[PDB]
Amino acid sequence: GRVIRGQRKGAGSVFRAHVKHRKGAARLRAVDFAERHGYIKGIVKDIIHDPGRGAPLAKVVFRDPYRFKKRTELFIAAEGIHTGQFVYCGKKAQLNIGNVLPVGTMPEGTIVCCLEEKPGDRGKLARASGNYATVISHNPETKKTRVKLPSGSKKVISSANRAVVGVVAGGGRIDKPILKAGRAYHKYKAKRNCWPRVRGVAMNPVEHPFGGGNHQHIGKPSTIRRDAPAGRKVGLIAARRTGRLRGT
RNA sequence: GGAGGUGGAGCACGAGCGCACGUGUUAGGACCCGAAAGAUGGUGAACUAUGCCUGGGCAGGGCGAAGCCAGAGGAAACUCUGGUGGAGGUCCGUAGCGGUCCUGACGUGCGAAUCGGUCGUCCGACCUGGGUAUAGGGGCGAAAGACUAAUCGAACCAUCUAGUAGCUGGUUCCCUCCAAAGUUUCCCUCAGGAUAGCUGGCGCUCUCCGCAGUUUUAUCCGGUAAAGCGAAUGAUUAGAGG
RNA sequence: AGCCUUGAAGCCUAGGGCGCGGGCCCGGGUGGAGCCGCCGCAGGUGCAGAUCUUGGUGGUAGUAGCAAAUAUUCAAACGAGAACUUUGAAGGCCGAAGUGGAGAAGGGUUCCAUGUGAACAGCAGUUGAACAUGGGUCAGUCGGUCCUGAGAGAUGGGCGAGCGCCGUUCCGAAGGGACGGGCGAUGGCCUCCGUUGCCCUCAGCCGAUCGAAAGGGAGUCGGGUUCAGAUCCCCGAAUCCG
RNA sequence: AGUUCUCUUUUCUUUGUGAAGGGCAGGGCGCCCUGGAAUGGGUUCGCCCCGAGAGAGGGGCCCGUGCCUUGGAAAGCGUCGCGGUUCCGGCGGCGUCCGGUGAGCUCUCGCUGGCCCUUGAAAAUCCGGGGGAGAGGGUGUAAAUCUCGCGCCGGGCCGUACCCAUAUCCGCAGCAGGUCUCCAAGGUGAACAGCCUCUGGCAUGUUGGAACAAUGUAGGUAAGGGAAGUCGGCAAGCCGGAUCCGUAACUUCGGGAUAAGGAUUGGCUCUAAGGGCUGGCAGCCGACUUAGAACUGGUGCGGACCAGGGGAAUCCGACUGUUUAAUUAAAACAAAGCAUCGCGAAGGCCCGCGGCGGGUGUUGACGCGAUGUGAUUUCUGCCCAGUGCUCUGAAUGUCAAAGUGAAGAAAUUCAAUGAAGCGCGGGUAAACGGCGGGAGUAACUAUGACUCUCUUAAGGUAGCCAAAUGCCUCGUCAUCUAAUUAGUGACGCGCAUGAAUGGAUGAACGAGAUUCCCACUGUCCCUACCUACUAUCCAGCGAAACCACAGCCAAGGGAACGGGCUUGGCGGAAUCAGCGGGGAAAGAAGACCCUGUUGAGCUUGACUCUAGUCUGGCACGGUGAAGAGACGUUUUUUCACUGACCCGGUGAGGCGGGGGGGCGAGCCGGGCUCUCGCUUCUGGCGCCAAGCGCCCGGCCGGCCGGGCGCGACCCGCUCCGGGGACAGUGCCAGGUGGGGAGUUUGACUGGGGCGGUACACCUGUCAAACGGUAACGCAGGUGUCCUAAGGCGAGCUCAGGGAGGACAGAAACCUCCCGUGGAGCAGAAGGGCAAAAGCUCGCUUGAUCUUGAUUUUCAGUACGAAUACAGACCGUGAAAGCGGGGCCUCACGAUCCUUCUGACCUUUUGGGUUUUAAGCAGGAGGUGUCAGAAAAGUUACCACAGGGAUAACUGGCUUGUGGCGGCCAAGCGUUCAUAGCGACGUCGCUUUUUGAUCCUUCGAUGUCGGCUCUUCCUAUCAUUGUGAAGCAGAAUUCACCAAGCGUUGGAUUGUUCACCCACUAAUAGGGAACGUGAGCUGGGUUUAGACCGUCGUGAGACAGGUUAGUUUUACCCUACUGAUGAUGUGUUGUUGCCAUGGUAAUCCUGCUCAGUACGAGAGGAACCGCAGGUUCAGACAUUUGGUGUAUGUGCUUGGCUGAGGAG
Ligand SMILES: [Mg+2]
Ligand SMILES: [Mg+2]
Ligand SMILES: [Mg+2]
Ligand SMILES: [Mg+2]
Ligand SMILES: [Mg+2]
Ligand SMILES: [Mg+2]
Ligand SMILES: [Mg+2]
Ligand SMILES: [Mg+2]
Ligand SMILES: [Mg+2]
Ligand SMILES: [Mg+2]
Ligand SMILES: [Mg+2]
Ligand SMILES: [Mg+2]
Ligand SMILES: [Mg+2]
Ligand SMILES: [Mg+2]
Ligand SMILES: [Mg+2]
Ligand SMILES: [Mg+2]
Ligand SMILES: [Mg+2]
Ligand SMILES: [Mg+2]
Ligand SMILES: [Mg+2]
Ligand SMILES: [Mg+2]
Ligand SMILES: [Mg+2]
Ligand SMILES: [Mg+2]
Ligand SMILES: [Mg+2]
Ligand SMILES: [Mg+2]
Ligand SMILES: [Mg+2]
Ligand SMILES: [Mg+2]
Ligand SMILES: [Mg+2]
Ligand SMILES: [Mg+2]
Ligand SMILES: [Mg+2]
Ligand SMILES: [Mg+2]
Ligand SMILES: [Mg+2]
Ligand SMILES: [Mg+2]
Ligand SMILES: [Mg+2]
Ligand SMILES: [Mg+2]
Ligand SMILES: [Mg+2]
Ligand SMILES: [Mg+2]
Ligand SMILES: [Mg+2]
Ligand SMILES: [Mg+2]
Ligand SMILES: [Mg+2]
Ligand SMILES: [Mg+2]
Ligand SMILES: [Mg+2]
Ligand SMILES: [Mg+2]
Ligand SMILES: [Mg+2]
Ligand SMILES: [Mg+2]
Ligand SMILES: [Mg+2]
Ligand SMILES: [Mg+2]
Ligand SMILES: [Mg+2]
Ligand SMILES: [Mg+2]
Ligand SMILES: [Mg+2]
Ligand SMILES: [Mg+2]
Ligand SMILES: [Mg+2]
Ligand SMILES: [Mg+2]
Ligand SMILES: [Mg+2]
Ligand SMILES: [Mg+2]
Ligand SMILES: [Mg+2]
Ligand SMILES: [Mg+2]
Ligand SMILES: [Mg+2]
Ligand SMILES: [Mg+2]
Ligand SMILES: [Mg+2]
Ligand SMILES: [Mg+2]
Ligand SMILES: [Mg+2]
Ligand SMILES: [Mg+2]
Ligand SMILES: [Mg+2]
Ligand SMILES: [Mg+2]
Ligand SMILES: [Mg+2]
Ligand SMILES: [Mg+2]
Ligand SMILES: [Mg+2]
Ligand SMILES: [Mg+2]
Ligand SMILES: [Mg+2]
Ligand SMILES: [Mg+2]
Ligand SMILES: [Mg+2]
Ligand SMILES: [Mg+2]
Ligand SMILES: [Mg+2]
Ligand SMILES: [Mg+2]
Ligand SMILES: [Mg+2]
Ligand SMILES: [Mg+2]
Ligand SMILES: [Mg+2]
Ligand SMILES: [Mg+2]
Ligand SMILES: [Mg+2]
Ligand SMILES: [Mg+2]
Ligand SMILES: [Mg+2]
Ligand SMILES: [Mg+2]
Ligand SMILES: [Mg+2]
Ligand SMILES: [Mg+2]
Ligand SMILES: [Mg+2]
Ligand SMILES: [Mg+2]
Ligand SMILES: [Mg+2]
Ligand SMILES: [Mg+2]
Ligand SMILES: [Mg+2]
Ligand SMILES: [Mg+2]
Ligand SMILES: [Mg+2]
Ligand SMILES: [Mg+2]
Ligand SMILES: [Mg+2]
Ligand SMILES: [Mg+2]
Ligand SMILES: [Mg+2]
Repeated sequence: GRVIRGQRKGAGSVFRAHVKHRKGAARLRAVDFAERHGYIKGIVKDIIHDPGRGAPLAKVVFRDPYRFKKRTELFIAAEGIHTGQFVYCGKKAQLNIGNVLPVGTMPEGTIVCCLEEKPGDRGKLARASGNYATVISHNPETKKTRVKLPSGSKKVISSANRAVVGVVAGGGRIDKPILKAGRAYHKYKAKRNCWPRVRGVAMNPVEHPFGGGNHQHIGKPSTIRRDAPAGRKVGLIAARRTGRLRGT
């Protein structure tokens, strides 16, 4: 046989991200003395569309505490922030929408977005449009907090991780039918070469496990074991179940 | 050490070595030409496939979305009527792009895919220039095993390599003499081999008793032709007497 | 003690013969420089075939054909020669999405003048993009040149048997610069200002380099001029940069 | 300048001003000032704007490519006129003027809006601003400084011609192909449409002349009919613009829609309405529209060009989009929608030989990755047994290495322990997939709601159906026709329908498949004519394919279809235009089929491996506490540590500890519990130190200039965090691993496959009286069985029958007699056997050890089996003897390897001892394809070498089957065998049926049917001439001579075949390579795409359905059709004969005979005559029709010649 489309995606080539017109990487501030002890003020200059991303991005500007400079930060835009607004990042920032605080100081039930997976990494979790994480509980003795991720999983993270109060803007995006193959063509022309997708049963056996046959049938169980070799791991990968999810 | 059997490519008063010539069998390119293949290392994205970058391009019409204005109706909700407006992977249709049917032309062509009419689409998932990226068990594929320089169910180039072929084709002067087999057995044996047979050549040991695809005379062997079933086995017709 | 310029090989021959034959001998002609008999030795040693190889030639055959896109005619000139060249006049066509006027890519002298009519231009040619002999491309301002784009690609580092590869800011002491000030050395319009070396002080850019004759990118227009070049030459009038 | 016969103050051409600077129009402003607005106003085509400041005034700025001006009239151009060397930027006159208009086109600037789950580059480079370190001079010849105006110097390098495409480029070429752009006139018109013209360009596309045959290619027309043609309306045709009216079912309410269906359209002369500027009015300007009316022509008017046929339905796919460049444009692919699955980053998925490697990822679950289905609507039932997937695990069978323990001299052996994975138990079908059978039963019959029963993991639910899915099948009913294998609607025990392998539906849409209808028509009846380009002849110029020799037939035989050969017919130069019968014509070593110990693509439950991956061990690999152990050491568990190792961030910017200061708490002003480190209202600013303390320098306490410290706490060993003795990596070990590699996937065979085993053996027969002898010949058997069923001895006699005997009988047990085997001897059969070879007892292990010879198969090899002996040990018998397996003929296995047994055995390499190992000899472990490889599929994407050794056509032999025909005569025919039939039997013929066979062809003979066209046969349907009837007539049946002439139009189907409708004298049957593809067509079959059902895990398959799928060459020879001609008659001509060959006419209707013959009646003829027609043939154009480029004459559209006229 030949290498299947899934295998070919990992080699880069025509399968790399379309990053020509993106505005940069959306991150929190790099943690420094100001955010470790107090807070720093910043002003929202612009809220911009980022190609390939549902959520808008905020362009916040801070004062450099050591030099005569202005620092431009590219934050994830929490819903409700506006241009000209003051945002504050640090340990002693106040619990307002758009402020960046360590999750340790946030009370139980706080809604956050752009939450650091590890302390200092500048924000990794709950960055998709409309999403957020909640704060469940703190363990001051071990300095660790329990949060609920948008997928529903619960995670124990360091209390020192920073995060933005509120939910990511641009929510409810998936509530609109696309209605058109052309509109889906434009959605992915800004992201990557993944569209349109050709079904496995519609290929020949040479380039897919499901291909071939005088009838368009899978011919083998579609739940494939977790340890299947690359080029064989297609279909429902390591599925715990199949069918309609009935109930909770 | 003896006696008697038995296994040995032995002894029993050498015959070998060297060289040359012929024939036969083989190993090698191996009598000559002939595969589909496989391997190593390289050259191609000037066609085409797909992603990206930067440019260019797409008459004239039809329908008439939202929004807006006015008039009328209504207790309210709101309703009706006339305009305005100009949406759309919207319709007719040009450029462009494409290529349905004629199963038309042509079919040693104008052309190793073209030509005519007729046709699809023509603001979009649109068309296109150049730059750039992906390279051969690899790419790329809105998926036809398609496309990857007229080459694709695995490109092209050189080498391995005079690849192997139980299979097809060919195999070059004269005369003289002799002259087959398509059968036995074994073989993943059935288009082929090995094997015995049939052939030829070289002789040698003798001769001027032996032998014979023949009969005769003796003597055995046999269970087919025929015949038998009022004899065994098997099959079978009819009466008759108890 | 072979033959041979008093004519070798080769080649041709309705010449004379020999041999069962493979073949050979002699005569005649052409040719022009070598060759053969016998005893042995040696072999890349004998062709009718292989859709054999290479070269040549037939019949087919003066045959298929020289039929896509409406179309030519009259007079004259040159000339050996005119359906096809040139001029004049008619009749037509392309009909501004052109059969018009200019470019990019590609070509590379095909451009221009004169000459030829051998070969080529599938008839002809007095003609041609053919052949021959000579010419022709002029810039601060039009492009390249510079920038970066998708991307390519060194060093540090890592990997690697190795040619090398990965990687492009990532495991790097990655700056050879600057207003100013201080110490000397020199000079010149030696007056006082330069230059230089060292020291002091200050210093993010964080990625070498490459990447577009359509992207970014200061600044040239009018008139004349050649056989062929001109926003380039000349005339006139301007402008940018240093 | 053109026209001027007439008219035209006419028609044509032409009628400038660059950059840069200045000035001004014009356009724009989300810019300012006054002011304060509802009776809200302003305002655009639309919008939109206002107390966050509208209207109204007055300003400011930006672009000004427009006009004036400097340039600049000197130049350029038009015209007229002079010179010269006359190849002069030659010289002069005049001119280069004044207005209008526009949804006009092209460009450009600007304003404002809509679209995006799309937001639409970077950098070089240039500029402004904030700040104020600094510098500049002391009142002047002023200084630093200047983005102001002039002036001075320089700008190197490379490209630059021309073509830019029916001839400069790529396709071998001056190739009808391909190849990126810019400018873009008048008329008609909606128009960058088509048609004509100006500017500019060209010479008809690599030749001309003359003809006007056939056949073509491309255009036209056609009376009457109108799809009857054909697989199919393919092709052509009808419709078409615009105005006005009008418009259904259905619908997702958007559509359908130009639905459908009508009317109108010219020319000319008018009327009305629709605006601008200036000073309810007056004046002057103007640009195209719309509507209405009269008049008018032979009803012709969208007059050319341009330009939708329509309707009713069914299937499929929602749509737009895409696709096999070069045979498939589709129902296939995609799609939005829907539903699953993995993953929280030390991660999922993937790449990579390699790493602190790489893509997703400039990412973070509203995401990325992997699948299925395929808009909407409605719904998506049951099954977890199978195969997958997944979850739990020391509770826990198997389980590698390593480690631990015991035995031993050690090698080694043994035990204990027990990772993953398998087993075990759950979940899961929008995972692959699946979703029964029999019988009885309701008061006629039929069904059978109901019941019984066997049964699976469910037993097919809602739906739907002879559907693209149903064999039977052309299902049945209805509708559509005259007639329908077609279509539609129903029915449904459905070979083999069915629910995201998605079921049912349904608007719009479709170069998708199908049916009907209206309209239209040359598709057809049934063909004709016309035009252009060929063909044709000529001048010039000029190939190629192909070729053993060649080129007339009949039959024969023959490699079974001859050009050659045999026997006959016969034969006459050289050629022209056509033609497609033949050359089993050319083209290409057949793609079908088979064989090959030849392949390749693909699959998997094939064999052997393998990357990756999961898992255990060892090493890197450390520190401390406890807990549990064992004997201060050491194994293990847990918790911690950091320093290896890893990850994240940062321009490695404030870390740890202490000091110092502020707010609270509290014990009796000080200590502590212990917290804090100065920024949260506003879309400002924020650095390059102020201040203080202490030192030093220069000049004359005063001026000038520096240094240090605090401000800005001190000390520290990892920059700061997060992990961490684990990740991870190196090397081993176990599992998984069609992701990937290599390879295999028997043979025989009346082709192969499927089926059988005729593959190793045995009996009888074949088999032809020695032996041997074949077939997928016939009838059978074998892969075992036996401690006795082997061995010996003795003693008996069996099957069957007859006759007797309590229960007792057909059959129990006892007795007598007969009994040649008719029984038994493991088994198949054949042979053999009677004091035995059978049966019963007694003793036993000759079924033991051993060397040779021989026989059978045979090669005179092996094995296997068997025969005689020989040497030992034995058994049995009194003994002679018999016995080393079975009464004989079958009952089985090499090398290599392993295992056992044997010897005071040999070797174990320098010697010795000992374990081990290897030798020698004899058994066993097995090769059944049985003289003995280790082995699954598919190919329709296919490949090579071959095969006519071998299948799919024709042809050949045969003729069972099919067809046709005789003979006998039981019967039938009321009677009567034979008018006409004819059983039981039997003899033939034919090769238009199917078989059987495999002779020819696999370096190719084009495979069904139709169409067209000719010919032949007779086994005769019709017609002519006849014979016989159970022949009265009429009608019919049987038979003869007989193939001259006929044998038709249609619906359904690809059809052959069939069925029906209709007409007819009749509607016979056949052959010619199942006549006929260089004759066509291509509907079917029979490539590659795709759908459904059944089958398969799958790739894939299906004499199962469905849809789309390239049809090449003649100019050669012959034959044929026509055309010149040739011999030889001295030449030549006119008129003729006819040898030979061809040959043709055919059937029916009406009237009369005649309502007659005949007949009871009903009905009902014939011959002769007359008048017509059908089919066919040969002509012809007077007539009617068709054509018509006489391009003949009118009409007429657009354009062009200034108009008229003429064109
Ligand atoms: Mg496919
Ligand atoms: Mg596969
Ligand atoms: Mg020999
Ligand atoms: Mg040899
Ligand atoms: Mg191989
Ligand atoms: Mg390219
Ligand atoms: Mg459209
Ligand atoms: Mg359209
Ligand atoms: Mg054709
Ligand atoms: Mg042709
Ligand atoms: Mg695209
Ligand atoms: Mg790769
Ligand atoms: Mg396929
Ligand atoms: Mg060879
Ligand atoms: Mg070879
Ligand atoms: Mg063979
Ligand atoms: Mg064998
Ligand atoms: Mg052979
Ligand atoms: Mg016998
Ligand atoms: Mg007999
Ligand atoms: Mg001769
Ligand atoms: Mg010489
Ligand atoms: Mg030699
Ligand atoms: Mg030769
Ligand atoms: Mg000719
Ligand atoms: Mg031509
Ligand atoms: Mg041009
Ligand atoms: Mg030109
Ligand atoms: Mg020529
Ligand atoms: Mg020239
Ligand atoms: Mg590199
Ligand atoms: Mg550069
Ligand atoms: Mg450039
Ligand atoms: Mg440029
Ligand atoms: Mg105002
Ligand atoms: Mg002048
Ligand atoms: Mg300032
Ligand atoms: Mg040029
Ligand atoms: Mg012409
Ligand atoms: Mg010409
Ligand atoms: Mg040409
Ligand atoms: Mg007609
Ligand atoms: Mg008519
Ligand atoms: Mg019909
Ligand atoms: Mg018909
Ligand atoms: Mg048609
Ligand atoms: Mg309709
Ligand atoms: Mg579709
Ligand atoms: Mg595509
Ligand atoms: Mg194709
Ligand atoms: Mg096509
Ligand atoms: Mg699924
Ligand atoms: Mg279901
Ligand atoms: Mg299960
Ligand atoms: Mg089923
Ligand atoms: Mg049902
Ligand atoms: Mg239906
Ligand atoms: Mg039906
Ligand atoms: Mg019909
Ligand atoms: Mg199904
Ligand atoms: Mg000629
Ligand atoms: Mg022949
Ligand atoms: Mg022929
Ligand atoms: Mg062949
Ligand atoms: Mg072949
Ligand atoms: Mg073989
Ligand atoms: Mg293979
Ligand atoms: Mg291969
Ligand atoms: Mg296996
Ligand atoms: Mg595998
Ligand atoms: Mg494989
Ligand atoms: Mg076979
Ligand atoms: Mg005999
Ligand atoms: Mg006895
Ligand atoms: Mg003995
Ligand atoms: Mg016995
Ligand atoms: Mg197939
Ligand atoms: Mg097949
Ligand atoms: Mg044969
Ligand atoms: Mg046959
Ligand atoms: Mg009778
Ligand atoms: Mg035979
Ligand atoms: Mg042949
Ligand atoms: Mg033929
Ligand atoms: Mg042929
Ligand atoms: Mg007859
Ligand atoms: Mg035939
Ligand atoms: Mg033929
Ligand atoms: Mg044909
Ligand atoms: Mg077909
Ligand atoms: Mg097919
Ligand atoms: Mg299945
Ligand atoms: Mg009477
Ligand atoms: Mg007439
Ligand atoms: Mg006129």
